[PDB]
Formats: sequence, structure tokens, C-alpha cells
Amino acid sequence: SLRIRVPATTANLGPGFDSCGLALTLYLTLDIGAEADSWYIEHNIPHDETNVIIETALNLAPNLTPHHLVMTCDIPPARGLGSSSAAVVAGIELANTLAELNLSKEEKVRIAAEIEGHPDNVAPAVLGNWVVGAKLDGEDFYVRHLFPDCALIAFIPKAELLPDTLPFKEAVQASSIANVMIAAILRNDMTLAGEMMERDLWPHLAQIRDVAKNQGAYAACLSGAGPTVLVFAPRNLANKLQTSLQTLEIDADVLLLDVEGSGAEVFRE
Amino acid sequence: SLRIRVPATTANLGPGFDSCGLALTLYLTLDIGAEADSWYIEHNIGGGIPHDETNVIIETALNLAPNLTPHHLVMTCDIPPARGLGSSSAAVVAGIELANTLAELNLSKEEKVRIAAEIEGHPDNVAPAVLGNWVVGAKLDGEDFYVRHLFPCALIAFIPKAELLPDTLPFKEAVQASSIANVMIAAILRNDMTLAGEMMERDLWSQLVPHLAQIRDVAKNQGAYAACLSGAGPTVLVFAPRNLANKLQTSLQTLEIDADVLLLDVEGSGAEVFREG
Amino acid sequence: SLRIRVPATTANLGPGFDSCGLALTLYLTLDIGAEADSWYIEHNIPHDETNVIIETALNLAPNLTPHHLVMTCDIPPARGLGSSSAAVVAGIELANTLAELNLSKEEKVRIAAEIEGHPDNVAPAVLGNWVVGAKLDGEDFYVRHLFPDCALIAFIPKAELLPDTLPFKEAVQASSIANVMIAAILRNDMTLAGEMMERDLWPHLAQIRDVAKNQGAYAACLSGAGPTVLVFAPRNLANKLQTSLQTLEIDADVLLLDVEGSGAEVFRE
Amino acid sequence: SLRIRVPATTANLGPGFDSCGLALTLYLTLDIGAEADSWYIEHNIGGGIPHDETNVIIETALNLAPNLTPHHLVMTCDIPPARGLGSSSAAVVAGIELANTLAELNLSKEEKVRIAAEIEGHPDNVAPAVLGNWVVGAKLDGEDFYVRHLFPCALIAFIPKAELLPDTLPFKEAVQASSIANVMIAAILRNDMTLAGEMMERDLWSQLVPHLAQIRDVAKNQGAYAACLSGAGPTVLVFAPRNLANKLQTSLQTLEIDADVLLLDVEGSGAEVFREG
Repeated sequence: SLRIRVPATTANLGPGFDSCGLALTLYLTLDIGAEADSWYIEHNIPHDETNVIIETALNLAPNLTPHHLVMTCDIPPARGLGSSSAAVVAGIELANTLAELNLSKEEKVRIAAEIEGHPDNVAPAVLGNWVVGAKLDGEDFYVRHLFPDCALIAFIPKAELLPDTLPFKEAVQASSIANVMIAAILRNDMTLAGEMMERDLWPHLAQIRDVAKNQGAYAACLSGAGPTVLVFAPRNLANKLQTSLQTLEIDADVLLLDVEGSGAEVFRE
Repeated sequence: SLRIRVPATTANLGPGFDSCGLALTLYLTLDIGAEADSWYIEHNIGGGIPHDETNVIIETALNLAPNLTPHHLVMTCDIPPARGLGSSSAAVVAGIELANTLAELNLSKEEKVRIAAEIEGHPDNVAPAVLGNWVVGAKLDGEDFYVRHLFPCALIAFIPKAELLPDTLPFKEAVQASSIANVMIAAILRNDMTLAGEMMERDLWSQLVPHLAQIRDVAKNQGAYAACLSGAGPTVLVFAPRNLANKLQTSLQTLEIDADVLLLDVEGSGAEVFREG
Repeated sequence: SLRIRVPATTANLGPGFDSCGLALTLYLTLDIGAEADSWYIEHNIPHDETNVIIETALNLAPNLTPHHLVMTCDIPPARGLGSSSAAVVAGIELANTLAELNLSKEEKVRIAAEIEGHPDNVAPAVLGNWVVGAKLDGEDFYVRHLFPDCALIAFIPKAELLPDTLPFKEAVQASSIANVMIAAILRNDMTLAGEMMERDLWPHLAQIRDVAKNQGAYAACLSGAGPTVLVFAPRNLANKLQTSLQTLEIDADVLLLDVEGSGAEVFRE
Repeated sequence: SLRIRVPATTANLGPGFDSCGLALTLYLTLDIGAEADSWYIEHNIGGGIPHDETNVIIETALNLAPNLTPHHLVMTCDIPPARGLGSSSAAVVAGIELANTLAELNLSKEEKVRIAAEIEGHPDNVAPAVLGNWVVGAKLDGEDFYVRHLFPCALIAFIPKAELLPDTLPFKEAVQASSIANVMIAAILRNDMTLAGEMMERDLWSQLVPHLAQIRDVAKNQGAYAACLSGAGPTVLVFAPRNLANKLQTSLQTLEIDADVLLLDVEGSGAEVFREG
């Protein structure tokens, strides 16, 4: 059967607020069954046409023949890991395929960003790897790059229970930190990048940072708006940082992740 | 004799305000002479550029090394003062190199940048003046962080005469201006100078301004990337593929704008201290 | 209908002989029709099961239900632009899809390289963009990178009508030129890279070089084993180099090409 | 006083034969004294390292500047001679810097590399000694081409005592060895030091060799990238993530191999000439 797989994404990377996004090896995967009188989705969030994926697909191609689907998703909802981004992207993939739109990837990002308000999760979800973006009156501009080899450790706690202006000088400083972070990543200088990443001028964070940084992690920052914390580290520290973070006795899932090099895929299994 | 050479720089590259800057092939050259009763600099730069201890170079030098023995010096400088090409910042860097050499401070490049940025209040002329090439920087009360990258490009400078004479930003505006500089930096590193040039032309954060659209039209219609004010102005820089440099100079010279049209390259080397006959 | 698109590739890039390959915006595209008693392919090279695509697919999945297909290919055969590579890759795509193998891309390259003897065309054809490869007793090792933005001009003449050892010192020099070429490309230093590219130590070339280099092209080298010549240039020179090369009155197609960022794709149109 | 400092280098990185090399945090330091009747270098380096005009540094200097006035000099050097860490090449570079400074030749970095490579017969110690960091080079009868990149890494050096004491290749073998260095270079630039380290360990083109497998087993089983001969040997270098440096040193010291186990870093700066008190 036709399958659609879309990865988690972390947006912001600290000072890259609303600009940088990175795709991760955690996935929303769909499995398309036969045609039918109505939309349904077998899963473990609406099971019918009201589901984001379907509303999105129907927005692109209103006349899609309904289908039954099966959905598996190891991206936790409302946790800053691009669940919602991944669902919207899947919906774009659904329609592109069933109605044979043959959309360019540049097109799928434009559509996704417009739906979402912001391009920072959806561009990497479509394109894979690391995407540096901007929305300037009307259009998206983005550049894709290959993130340096490193390990990621996702400290994923439970879902959350719940400025107008900025002084010129502080705005400037915030932009230049993002600037240096980006230049540093592009030099494979993960030490300096990590140090910029933790200076986000725009809970448990200080703890996870103290622990990870003291063993040689590059950085620990909020993924998107949170509450998951992402640790960037040398590979040889991945297992040991996981173990060390698990000791904190906080109620959380501690995962080993990589950068997902490929974006949304449609394939048969 | 002992010589100190420091390059011109163009700062505030696109929305890289107080962040991005680029060293250029114009130079402040000092030739250090004999010890003496007091400081003198021989030069013919004109304007109100002093020849004594009040010259920026010397005050900067004495600020790092108060107890220095004075010298006579000879100065060549084809970086026009107050023209947006980092004349002021080259002089500060030159004073740092003077003190560092004559008082044997053995400062690292890192310390020299830190020191020059503290003096100037921003890092984006001084870091490329010390480090060469293209520097992305941040001065964050306390310290300086910077990355040096290779800029891909020739530059055509409209250099006019010296000029005769925002408190707060909406959050969203600041976020957006940041994202444009981010994209500019990322694009440069794909060698996508077309996209970079497009980002570089947005401001978001003088005499040649009313001719900017016209300079753009002409330059970009032949394949130039962008035309921008250099730093705070008033010089305008046109960024262009290297193969286009000569023909772009000639072409822009036909506009008969009141400015010298000069061809500059990216200068890869920062400030140097060396012996030459 | 399900479509498969696979790009042209240039291998060698001079001193990167048997190691570097780059995907280009010229394509072999397949269009899969309904099932049938036998394989057939409508095209403008075998029309039946003997076709490379089909022999390859059947090698992966011997039990594929036969199909009718339509094939469009603007890659010229036997011209050093990876026609044959592209057909083999298409065949891999065919089987992966029809028999639902869900092969990883790493797998498709391994399979393709094994069929071909060498990984230098097939890896970029699968992976897209620029691939630096090696075959070391048993396995492939390759790294993908993003080739610097530039324009390509393919001087494509007609099909061709038709050492054991190397002194230590010359071998070393050849490797170090490739080394410097690669380091240069990775610094976005296309001037130095082009100058290394033209020093390949392992007809019409000298002419095309004199013409292209004298206007500011980075380089002109044989694509694969030839006879097409590829010119690498600043973008603003693309149109004018095309026009200038067309004046040579040689019997050739002069094309404007880009680096294809994406590898083989399977999609509906 | 006038000082010249030049770093150690490890060349022949993987199959980057006569091509790839890397500057390291060990130094040859010269302190230049008064003009004199003849050359003398004060030092306690041992071996047959001369103190007069026959010392490599001085012969190199006189070869660029025959008419130089002699000086007395003081030499500190913690790069062990003939140990595969570019002792010889640091001395040649130091002589170039001496002549360039005392005869005011004002040679560019490019010319200094060209000159040092011509003297040594290969560029892969001397280019990183001049340029710093990691240099990929080619010496192609006539000229030199090189690219400087940032190496990602700490190094653990097994430095033993000085050692007590192919004409042609099958085409296919040469092509393959080239492809391995190509991959090594490409992998380094993805920050994939695991893959790089794997390529770096293949030869294709002394005293510590029989312990190499053992050093590998131990180092790589804790997360090191690779263990290789440095240049022609005899020192062995272990390449490892920086966070592992200290614990790797300690760990490798338990093998009780007859060699000093030293911790080195990548040195970013090439040869420097500077004043210090």
C-alpha cells in the first residue's frame, strides 16, 4: 500500500526564532487503504474528515475520493516537535498524490507555510535536514543546508497544562546572535553554535543544561515553544547523556535522535 | 622599515546591522620611523586629520600603552575619511597594532578585535579589519563572538565627497529583520549571491540615495547581485560577479554621478605588521 | 499515473575520475500503464523485457507482474551524461515500487553500483546533487554535498564512432589535484576548483576551453568518458557562453543545465 | 624582543599523501638577539642539532637572504626532531620567517609556502606550518595549490624515541587510493569524523607499529575516530572527540608502551613573527 512518512521538526534553535528549523528522525506515517463513501483513520485527534490531514488535503483538492487510512505517529502532540506541522505536510502529500497535482517541493512549502502562518517547521518537514527561512511581505525565502553530524537527545516531558516592541539595541543583539549561530553551524563549529543557541534573547532547562554541558554537550535549548528540551552533542556522548538525563527522576521520555536528511516521502510497503 | 597595513571594510551588510562586514582592497599604511621627543605623523590626507598625539591612531596606541616612547611616522591612506568604508575603524586597528608592536604586548587577533570593538562600540568594521575577508559578529555586552567565512565577488564603489552635514521596534519587525540576515548568510554559503544580494538590499533596522534605484536598475540588469549603502554611507557599493567587474565599472561611469567609481576586491588578509624596504 | 524520473549525471569532474558525480537537470522519465501479459515500452533501445530498465527490475524482483510503460528521455545515449546509469536507476525504482520493496536510498545506491561496476554516476542519480565516492574491497563509501550555485553549459556533439600501471609520483599528483578540487568546491571556490578540474592527470576540448575560459567560465571538462564537454560558469555568463559556443559551427547541441538537487523520484501526474 | 613561533604539523593524513596536513600545538620558538660576527643559536635540544650557520634555520635563511648580517638567537622547541611531527619543516619555515623579517622581503604567505615546499619537496607539513589548521595541498611541478579548511578534535600523540636506524602502482590502485582521500576530505566537511577516521586508517600508497591494532582497539572502543602514524612516523596519533581527550590520555597511558603520551590540539594559527618581553 501507498505510505506517507513525514518527520518531526524542531523550530527556533534558540535565537533562530521563526527562522531555523531542523528535521528529526521521529515520524508521522500514513497508510492509504481503499476508496470509500467517507474518510476514516484508524489510529492511537479526529478519526474522520475533521482531522488536520484530511481538512488540509480537501483544501488543496476539494473533490478527492474519500479513503480509509491507518496512521502511526511517534511524534508527541503539543510538545514543540512539529506534530501539527507534520500532519499538515502529510495532508499536502495526500492530495498531491491522490489528485495527482505533481506539486514541486517549493510549492508544497509555500502551501504549508501559508496554512501554518510560519515556514520554520514545515520547510524542513518537506525538504529535510536544516532550513534557514524568512517571510517577507508575500513570499518565503529559505535556504537548505546539511546540518553537521552530531547526536540529539530529546528530553520530552508531559504536555503543558496551560511582547509588543523591543528596544532597538536588544533587537540588534538578538539578530546578531542568530547570525553568529548560523555562521558557526556552517563552519562545522558546533561549540560556538551551541554557545549562541543557549543565548536566546527573543522549566528544567537550567538543570538539563548543567548536566549536559558539564559532560561536553554542545547545547541544550527549547524545541519550538516547548516543553521538550533538545540536547546537541558529540556522538560518543549520546548513550551516556541519555542515561544521565534519565536519572533526573523527572517524568519524561529521553530519546536518541538524529537529523532527518530527507523530508516527507511517499512510498510503497 | 617597520610597516603596518590595515584594510578598508564595509559594515552593516544587509540587515546584518552591527554584525556583518567585509574587508576591501583599500589601505591605511603606516611606516614607523625613529624614536623622538613627541609624536608626528607625516601625511597629505587633508581634512581635519591631525599630525600629532591627537590623531586617532596615536590616542588609540597611547590608550593601550601609555608609557610608549614617541615616534615619527609616515601614513599612506587611500580609504577616504568618513565615507562608509571603515576609515575610522582602520585607524583604530592601526593604533592597536602600533602599541602591540612597540610595547610588545603580543595580543592575539581575538584580543585585538575585542579591543577595537570596545573602542568603536560595534564589531563589524573592526573584526574584518583584523581578520580579513567576511566576518559575522556579535558584540554582547561583555564579549565578542565572530565567525570568519570566505566571501565568494568584485565591488564597484561610488565614492562621493564627505557628507556636508530609532529607539524601539515592534517585536515582529525585529524577528523578521533577523530572519533576512539569517537567509543572506545561509545563501552566501550556498554561493547563491543572487538570493544573497536580494536580502542584502532590504534595510529593516545621504547624498547618493536618490540615484540608488537607477544604479540598481543598471547594475542588476547586467547581472550584478545588489547595490547598497556601505555602512552608514555615503558610498554605495555594487556587488557583482568578478567577470563583470571591468565592464560594470565602465558602464556605471556613464551615469555621470558626482562620485569616483572605483573597483575593489574582497581583501582576504586582515591587518599586517611587516618589514619592507 | 505513477511516474519515475531520474536525472542525467556527469562523472569524474576531471581528476575526480571514478569518485565524483553530479546530477544534472536532464531527465529520463517513465510513465507506468496497466498490468499485462508482457512488458512493453512506448518510446523514441529495446521495447520489451530486454530493455535495461526491465532486466534490472526483474533482477531485483523476478516475479513482477508485467506492465506497459511510456518513456521520455532527453539524456542523449552514449554521450557521457549517464543515460545508462539513469536507466538502471529507473529499473531499481520500478521494482522497489511495484513489488513494494521499501528499499532505503543507501540500498538503491549499493544495488545500482554493483550492477554498474562503479558508483560515480548512480549515487548522484539516486541521491541528487554532488556525491564523492569510493569502492573499497566490498563496500561503497560516499558523501553527498551541495554543489555551489553555478550555471552549466553542455556542449553535446554526436555519439562516438568507435594504462596498466602509473609511476608513483604521477599517481600521487593526480590524487592531490582531485583532493584540492574537492576542498576548493567545498569552500565555494569555483575558480580554484575549475583550475584543478582542467588538470586531469589520470577533441574540441581545447577550443571550448579557450572560448569559455577567456570570458570567465570556471572550467570546461569532459563529462564522464565523453564526448560531451561541460562548462561550469557564473550564472550571468550562461546565455552568452551558450551563444558563443554555438558559433563554433561544430555539429552539436548546446544546452543550459543546472545541478539537479534531488535524485530519482516516483510521483503521480 | 623579536620572536618567531612555528607550529608542529602532521602530514600524509590518511591517503592524503604529500597533500593533507594539520598544524598542532607544539612549537619551535626563536628569540632573535643582537647583530654579531657570526651566527649562534643557543639551545638545549640535544642530538646533532648544530648551533651555527649549518643549522637548518640559518642555512634556509641565508639561502633566501645571502647578504644578511648574522645574529645570536635563542631557540625553544618542544617538537621532537625526526619524530613525524614536522620538526624539520618547522625549522625551514622558521628560517624563511627569519630572512623575510631581517632582510625585509615582505613575502606573502603564498610565497612562503611555495618556498618551503620547494625546499622540502612536498607541501603537507609546510603549508599548515605557515597557514595554520588543516591544509589540502598539491605540488605540481612548478606550482602549489592549497585550500585551508577548519579541522573539527583533540589528538593523543604517542611520541617514542627517534628511530634507531615504491616505484610504480597499478592504475586501479592509484584511482582507488585517490577516492579514499577524496571521501576523507568530503566527510570531514560534513563533520563525519567517524567516517573520516575510517578512511584515514587505510594506507594504500617503524617502532610503534606492532601496537597499532591495540591502540586502535582501546581508543576506538571509547569513541576515538582513528589511530594513525603521523607522517612517516614514528609517532602515532589518535584522533578523538574533544570531550574524550583527558580520559583517553589517561586510558592510553595504561598500556605502558615505551613513549610519552601527549595531548595536542589543532593549532589554528600558522607561523607568527611578533614582539614580546
